[PDB]
Amino acid sequence: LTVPYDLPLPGGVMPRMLITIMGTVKPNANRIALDFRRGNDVAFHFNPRFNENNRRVIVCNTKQDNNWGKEERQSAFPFESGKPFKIQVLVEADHFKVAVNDAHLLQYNHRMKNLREISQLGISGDITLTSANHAMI
Ligand SMILES: OC[C@H]1O[C@@H](S[C@@H]2O[C@H](CO)[C@H](O)[C@H](n3cc(-c4cccc(F)c4)nn3)[C@H]2O)[C@H](O)[C@@H](n2cc(-c3cccc(F)c3)nn2)[C@H]1O
Repeated sequence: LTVPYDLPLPGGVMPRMLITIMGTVKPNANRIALDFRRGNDVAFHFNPRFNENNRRVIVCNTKQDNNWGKEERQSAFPFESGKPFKIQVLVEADHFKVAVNDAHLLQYNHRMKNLREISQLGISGDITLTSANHAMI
C-alpha cells in the first residue's frame, strides 16, 4: 500500500471496532504516525519516534483547530528498524486500546468523544504497509 495511506472510515468508529495495521518498519526509521482524523482535527495521533534526543518514545495527542494538546508519552517501545509490526487499535467507549505484536501497549482516553465523525485513518512515516483492516469484535 502506498504510504502515506488514508484508510476510509465512512461509518466512523465505535466501541468494539478493532483496527489492524500490518507492515515492516524501514531501515534507519525516524518516525511512524497513525492519525484518526475528524475533518481537519486529529482525534488520536499515535506517533512512535525512533530518535528524539537519542531516545525512543511513543507520543500520543489530539489536534483541535490546528493546535496540539498535551502529549501523552510512553517509553515502552516495541518497534525496531527493518522489522515487521502489527499495530492493533481497539475502540472502547472511554478510550482507544493499542497493542503491538500481540502485546497491549497503551490506552488513550478519548478527548474528542463524537466517534461517528472520525472519518479516516492516516498511516504515515517510515514503513512498508501491507494491510489496514477493521472488524467488530
Ligand atoms: O504533539 C504531537 C505533535 O508533535 C509535533 S513535534 C512537538 O513540537 C512542539 C513544539 O513546541 C514541542 O517541542 C513538542 N514537545 C516535545 C517534548 C518533549 C518532552 C519530553 C522529552 C522530549 F525529548 C521532548 N515536549 N513537547 C514536540 O513533540 C509534531 O510535529 C506533530 N506531527 C508529527 C507528524 C508526522 C507526519 C508524518 C509522519 C509522521 F510520523 C509524523 N505530523 N505532525 C505531532 O507529532
